[PDB]
Amino acid sequence: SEESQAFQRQLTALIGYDVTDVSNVHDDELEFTRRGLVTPRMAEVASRDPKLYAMHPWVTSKPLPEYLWKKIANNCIFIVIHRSTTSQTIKVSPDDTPGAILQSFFTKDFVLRVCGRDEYLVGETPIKNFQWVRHCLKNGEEIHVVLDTPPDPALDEVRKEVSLWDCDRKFRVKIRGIDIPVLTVFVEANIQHGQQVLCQRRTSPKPFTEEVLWNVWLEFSIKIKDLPKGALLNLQIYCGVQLLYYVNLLLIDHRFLLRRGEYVLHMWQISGSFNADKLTSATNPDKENSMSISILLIALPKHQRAEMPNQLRKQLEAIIATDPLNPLTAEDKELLWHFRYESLKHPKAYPKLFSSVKWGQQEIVAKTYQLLARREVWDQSALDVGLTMQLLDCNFSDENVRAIAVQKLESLEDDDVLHYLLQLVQAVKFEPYHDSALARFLLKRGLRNKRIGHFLFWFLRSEIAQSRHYQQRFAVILEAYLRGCGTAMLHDFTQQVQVIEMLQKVTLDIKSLDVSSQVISQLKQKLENLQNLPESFRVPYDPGLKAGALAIEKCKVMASKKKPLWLEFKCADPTALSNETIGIIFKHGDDLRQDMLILQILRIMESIWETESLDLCLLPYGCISTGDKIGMIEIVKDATTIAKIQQSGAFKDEVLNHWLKEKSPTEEKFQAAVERFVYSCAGYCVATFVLGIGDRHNDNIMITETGNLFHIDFGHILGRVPFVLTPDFLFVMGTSGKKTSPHFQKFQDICVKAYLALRHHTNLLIILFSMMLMTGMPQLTSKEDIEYIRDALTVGKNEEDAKKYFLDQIEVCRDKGWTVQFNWFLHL
Amino acid sequence: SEESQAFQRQLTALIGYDVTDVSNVHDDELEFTRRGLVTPRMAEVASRDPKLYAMHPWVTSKPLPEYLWKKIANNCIFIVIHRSTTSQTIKVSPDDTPGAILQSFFTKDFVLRVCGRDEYLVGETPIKNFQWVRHCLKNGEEIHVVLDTPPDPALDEVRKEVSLWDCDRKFRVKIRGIDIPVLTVFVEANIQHGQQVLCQRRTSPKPFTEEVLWNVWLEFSIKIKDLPKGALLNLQIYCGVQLLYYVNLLLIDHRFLLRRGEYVLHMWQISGSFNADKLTSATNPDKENSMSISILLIALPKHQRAEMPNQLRKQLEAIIATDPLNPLTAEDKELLWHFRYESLKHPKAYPKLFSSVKWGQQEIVAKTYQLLARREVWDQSALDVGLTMQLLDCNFSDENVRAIAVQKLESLEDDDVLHYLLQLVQAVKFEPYHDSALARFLLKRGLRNKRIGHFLFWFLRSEIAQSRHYQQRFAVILEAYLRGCGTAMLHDFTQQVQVIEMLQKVTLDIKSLDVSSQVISQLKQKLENLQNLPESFRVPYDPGLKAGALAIEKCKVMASKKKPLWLEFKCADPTALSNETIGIIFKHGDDLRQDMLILQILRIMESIWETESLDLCLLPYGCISTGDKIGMIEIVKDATTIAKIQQSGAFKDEVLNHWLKEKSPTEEKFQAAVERFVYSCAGYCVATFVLGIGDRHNDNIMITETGNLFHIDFGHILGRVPFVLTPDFLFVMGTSGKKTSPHFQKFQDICVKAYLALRHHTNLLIILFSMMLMTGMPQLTSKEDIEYIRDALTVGKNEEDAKKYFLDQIEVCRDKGWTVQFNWFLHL
Ligand SMILES: COc1ncc(-c2ccc3nccc(-c4ccnnc4)c3c2)cc1NS(=O)(=O)c1ccc(F)cc1F
Ligand SMILES: COc1ncc(-c2ccc3nccc(-c4ccnnc4)c3c2)cc1NS(=O)(=O)c1ccc(F)cc1F
Repeated sequence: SEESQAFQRQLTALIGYDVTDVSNVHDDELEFTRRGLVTPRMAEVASRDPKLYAMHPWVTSKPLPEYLWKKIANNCIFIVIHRSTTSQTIKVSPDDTPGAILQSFFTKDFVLRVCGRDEYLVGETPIKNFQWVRHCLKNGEEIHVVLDTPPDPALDEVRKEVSLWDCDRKFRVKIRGIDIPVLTVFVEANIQHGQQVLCQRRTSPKPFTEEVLWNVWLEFSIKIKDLPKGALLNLQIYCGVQLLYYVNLLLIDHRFLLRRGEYVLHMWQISGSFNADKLTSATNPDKENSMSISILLIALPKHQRAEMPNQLRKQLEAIIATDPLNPLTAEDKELLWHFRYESLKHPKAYPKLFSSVKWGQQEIVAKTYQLLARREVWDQSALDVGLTMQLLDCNFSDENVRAIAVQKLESLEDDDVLHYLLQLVQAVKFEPYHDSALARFLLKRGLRNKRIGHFLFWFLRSEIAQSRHYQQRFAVILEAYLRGCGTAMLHDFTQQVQVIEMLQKVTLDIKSLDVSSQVISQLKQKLENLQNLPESFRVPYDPGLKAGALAIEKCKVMASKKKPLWLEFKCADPTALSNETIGIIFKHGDDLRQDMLILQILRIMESIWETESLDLCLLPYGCISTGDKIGMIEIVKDATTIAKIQQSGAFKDEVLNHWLKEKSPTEEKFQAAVERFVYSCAGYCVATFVLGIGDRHNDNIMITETGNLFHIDFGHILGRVPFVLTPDFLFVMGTSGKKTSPHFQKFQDICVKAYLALRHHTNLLIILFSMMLMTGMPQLTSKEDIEYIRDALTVGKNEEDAKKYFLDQIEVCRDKGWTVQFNWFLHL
Repeated sequence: SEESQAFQRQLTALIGYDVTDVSNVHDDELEFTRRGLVTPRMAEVASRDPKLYAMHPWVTSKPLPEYLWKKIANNCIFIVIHRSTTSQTIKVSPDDTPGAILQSFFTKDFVLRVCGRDEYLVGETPIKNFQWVRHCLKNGEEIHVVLDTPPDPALDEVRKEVSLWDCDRKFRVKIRGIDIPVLTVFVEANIQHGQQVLCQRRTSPKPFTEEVLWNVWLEFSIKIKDLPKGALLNLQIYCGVQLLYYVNLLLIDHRFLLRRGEYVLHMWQISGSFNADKLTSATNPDKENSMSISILLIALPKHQRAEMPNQLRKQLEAIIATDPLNPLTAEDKELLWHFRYESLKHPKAYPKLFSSVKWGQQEIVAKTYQLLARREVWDQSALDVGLTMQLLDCNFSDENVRAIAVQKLESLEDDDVLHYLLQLVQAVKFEPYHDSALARFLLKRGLRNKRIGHFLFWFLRSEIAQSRHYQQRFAVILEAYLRGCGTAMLHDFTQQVQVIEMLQKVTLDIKSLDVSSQVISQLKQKLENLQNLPESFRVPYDPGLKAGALAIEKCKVMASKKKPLWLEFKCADPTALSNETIGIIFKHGDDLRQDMLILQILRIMESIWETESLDLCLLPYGCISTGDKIGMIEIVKDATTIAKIQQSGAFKDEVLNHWLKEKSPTEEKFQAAVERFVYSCAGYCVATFVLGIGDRHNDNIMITETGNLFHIDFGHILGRVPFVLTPDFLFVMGTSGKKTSPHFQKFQDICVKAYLALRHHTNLLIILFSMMLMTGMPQLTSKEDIEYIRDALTVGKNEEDAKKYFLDQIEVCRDKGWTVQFNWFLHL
């Protein structure tokens, strides 16, 4: 067709990559996946509710936090409904539905929409179970909604559309040669399966030149029939010993066919590390410069007790109780496997049990499938996200194992998927094949809910624009989502990408030119030209918010070396309750993906703290990676850095407390800010400690006028003191040197409650941390790196040792005063 | 009948107890056993060869020892056949049969009989495989046989002849009271099974008087259906804590009936010890004085894999490799039981595996029987006597387990049964029931071979006359044997018992009267009266030898406090090659049973040494226990004590070497005596060390004129230096203080070869030692007692540490010289 052309081109433009381009594939897997994904797409689209999809209510089934209760006077919540010019304040009960609310208003068709936002309070859900309502309560804000007409669902219209088990020969592969357009070397051939090296063979070392031939058959010890679905041929080049290049080939393809024939693979260049890029089946796109290797190489079929000696059960339980990062000895595996049927009665033994499987033996793999067939304890088990995540990491290449993980994820409510979306999108990198159950799950949940969909779009598009290793795979999944999300979101994404693309250019043109008066007249000039750009666009980190017109006079070039744009937008929603502008930092030169991850962990940390009636007042500002080393960041209102305050490398102790009094008009407020400070401070001390990012210079720590403390720029320290608890912070709590005070004792108490809380989720955090390092920090992918968090969470320790451990830390910060901040200033 | 009367009375007179007397039984088990034993008796009698039974060839299938080879010149052995007055020396080949020999003699009906002995060289056996022939060779004696006529087999004529598994109630027993014709006390009720206490209940303590009543029901935790065949109700009385009396009752009888009703049991008096008397089901016969207990109390039915984790197989093998006296932890048992089918592939795991059985659970016991049903590795296994003995000790009460032990014993040749007869007879004490497979086995093997039979008679009769705990059981078995052994042996036993009974009296009458001239005229007088006594009788420790007339002039009263008779007899066989008299010590006042055991171990030690081409020249003189604290001992010819030599408490170093020169007429002989001394010395050092009986006073060590050293009186030290290696012994080897010599180096070498040899039979010796202490040393029955031999045999050590261990010992003896012998003299 012709309209399909100017539509596939639109898709490409949103995606940022051409899913038709076949200049870099050695098979048809990507294409097959495009087709395969049609069914799940159409299934979800066809069975989605029109009205609920249009309005996308943001709700939760969780209980209302205790601290959120202590803010409700006599089971009454006031809801101010605005019609056109007027407004009526109403008594509502937390337990009643919006439907009810409306009928109790007509006494003194339509649907309640949050004022100045694309957020609807609608559906058969208690007003208390709406996130927006919980947000207002938390901040002590007033709940304002307008009486508008339901969005026309027609705007969400979707456009019209020999057996392997018989070959007993040893596997072998011929290494022809290696070529590079521009020391001795050898090629190493590994047959891997989920980080496990099944078998390995090397070549003879040969003088390294622009072309090295071998023409040798490498015969492995593994029989062709013992090859597992998902096994990689891992080709690596060493020089003399150090790894220079690598590349991977799936030995069994997406149709269960053994791999056969001639291959010239373009390899990746290197910069025992656990980097997820090392696993990719994709070949390097840069054919011109890249090193390449030449190799020369039946379908896989499908599958269809004495009481334990007490001491063995003790040993088994001991093992199952260890942490995810706890290494299994061959003795442990032999035991887990020998007693596999007992192990299966424990959902928590699963990650370790399937790590005890000899995937290199077709008979063992078969018995394993027989295990998963007696899947009743697992299927009936209460969803455990940390446990489910462990089955989705780099240590599992089997699609049935990984599939029972995704199966458990289906019970997640939209609110929880949002909590784990980013890390789930990242976990797609550990999938052997492009079309996996995990991928389909992401796709289905994005199509079912606009909010998840919106972030799915930016998480994918973020990876596609800066990950050559995985962009092809991600681009296909993004396409499947764009073809089912609907006409209105398409138009919205189109608008958002256009705006960002325009703001990118300006950022680049301003950069190539400290902050002079000329560079300022050029920022203002370029902005004036652009504004003369969509009349409105959604904010990617806060999609309910629509930004509109620029406030050029408030725009500027910040004073860092990266010359970030500080932008200010008017809210395009007239029904907005304020004139406060939307503040967006636009930054080029950094890979903001790592920040997104840290911030997202912080959000997960807060929910853990909520399940324990705790609110450490963190501030995970919005941060979205939009392209190659560019992105945008939420400007937190009324905020100033701790360094700028002191600046008013000398440091004063009272200066901070002074600054709060100044900004608090009354005493009730100063005291409430001094509380906020104590909570937000403890929140960031505990958080940063766990994530090993506490030792920051105070230039990187900020504070709101209402006393809310919060760290910033988490990529900088990922690119001694356990955390920043400096005198000025302590002074606010009212303490000097060897002393104590009503707040300091409070602060000490919140920490230990925060700390011990997190430790109740050791495994979930260990897995999330491990995965964060393998998919976002190609630099921080060492064994000793990952195992930092085990120490920081005092694994194995009881709550007394742990408590006394953290307190010792808090002391280290005091005994060291300004010593570390002072060094941090010294410019050597 | 009437002839049966004067024949049952004869049996009683041989037995030394009336198997008809029912004045001491609470059931009919003994009687039932008398009847039960008829079949095995008649089976063996009916199927025994007349001629071979009459002549009882003493043969062996073992190879001729290497040292026995080096005594055969050019495959020729000379055999001097005597007819009447003449004699012909003949060339014979070691490999040819006696049948052959005869045909090679008529050239230059009948049967060859050793001169002056009831010993025949007959049958289809190589002349080399006759023990007599091996004896002559060993001693360098000349083989003299006479051509006599075959013994008439007619002389061997034999005279003409609710279910338990349904009762689910807890077992209980009522303790009425305790009575004694002549502090507080209580009764303790144990349900035991093979030294294992299944369940235990006590009474309330009550003031100890001549009659104490309780009238209380003791309810145990064990269900009636879980009671194992062979379980004992073990009633014990404690005073305040110390055990005073005990008695046992089989809870399930010989017909598989549960025990029911009223019992008054007469209990045994005491003198955590492992005494075999404590296990007896017999009641005390001394009704007049003995303490007794009153108690008040359905038939037992009959019965009809993932590879091991390497580490578990390692652990299992580790366990199975330990020694018999090595204690199993509950962890070990749980493992052996969990992996019972693997354990069954190892005959050596058997003792430990059946010690890992919960006999107190009818379901476990049942599975165990299912194990023994897959008895193929065991049944095909090469006979291991030590292993078979472990299944017959105090730790096994189950008749099926114990029965597979006796089954393995059937493959023993007569020569080997003789080696183990004594300890097998003792092991009958560990049998729960009177009619056991072990008992039948003994009976069958005694009836099949006259020599075994002869010793069977004296071993039984020894126990019957000094063991009230087991005499009833033993007396029944003896009766079964006497009714099938034949008319000639009956007459012989009759003769032997008469002689001994006469010699006993004289010993008693002489005792009640140092050595005066009057007591001498009274010994001679009493002997003169007796001789005016069978004209001939067999020597119980050497049955082939027939003693006849006394040599009164050589008779005397030895100079010990026990006033033993030193007797001298003429050999009643005219065809004897000498005029040397038979020398027999007749001793009253000692329990000679312990000696018999030690000596018998020494004999077992020599056979072990033979299987390793070694001959340490021990001298296990004959010693038979004939009655209550009486017995007889072989006088070793041309022998004098080491003390009497020195006496010629001062000690001289050369005196011993001097004594040898004196007695050796030539130099060739002195040198051959100095060799004999070095071997016999090392033999006794190693032996005594292992049995913890080395530290003897030299009054208890003797030497033959041909240099053969040998210890005596082994009951004395069972009633510091590791062994007697005194200067005088070392001088003979040619050494003084810090020195060495051709012999000393030799002696050191033989020891280590002797020692390491025995260690190859650690288990066999440990079991034999353990059993020797539990059936013969009521005094030496402690845990630390039994486990002495583990240390002396350096269990677990390799042959280097062991070798260097023994050498250190040999040194201890030198560094201490006469120090210990000197103290041994000091009369404090
Ligand atoms: C990705 O790294 C970042 N992470 C976070 C932020 C960030 C986020 C939210 C905010 N809300 C309010 C105010 C500010 C603000 C304004 C002016 N001065 N300071 C902070 C603010 C900054 C910026 C960056 N990048 S950055 O702007 O170059 C930069 C880097 C390091 C540094 F210490 C300072 C920086 F300004
Ligand atoms: C059961 O205890 C024994 N074990 C063994 C023998 C025994 C055995 C064989 C023999 N062959 C030849 C010569 C003698 C012999 C003659 C004279 N003097 N000494 C030994 C000899 C002794 C005796 C006893 N009992 S004993 O005769 O009372 C006795 C006890 C301790 C003691 F040192 C001395 C004793 F003479």
